[PDB]
Amino acid sequence: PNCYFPLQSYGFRPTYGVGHQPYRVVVLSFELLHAPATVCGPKKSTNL
Amino acid sequence: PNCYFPLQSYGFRPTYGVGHQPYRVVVLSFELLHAPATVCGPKKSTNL
Repeated sequence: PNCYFPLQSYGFRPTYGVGHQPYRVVVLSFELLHAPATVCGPKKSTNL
Repeated sequence: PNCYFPLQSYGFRPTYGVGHQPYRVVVLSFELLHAPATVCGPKKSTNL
């Protein structure tokens, strides 16, 4: 009582509703600044 | 494997959750241009 654990279980079972299903979320946080780039997508280099 | 059918079943049963219930959706796409009109609502024609 009135002394509660901060974190509770995210318990998952194969049979819930869609809103209760175990969604796997990953978030990609681009920077899009202008510092020397490292992760460039494909695109193929043409000549000069 | 890696050869997947584009379209999967929308299987419906009388017992799902509301988010999984068979919602019947119809959309009505008005044009609201100005070409000679055809679908005019009621409104009753008064005289001139």
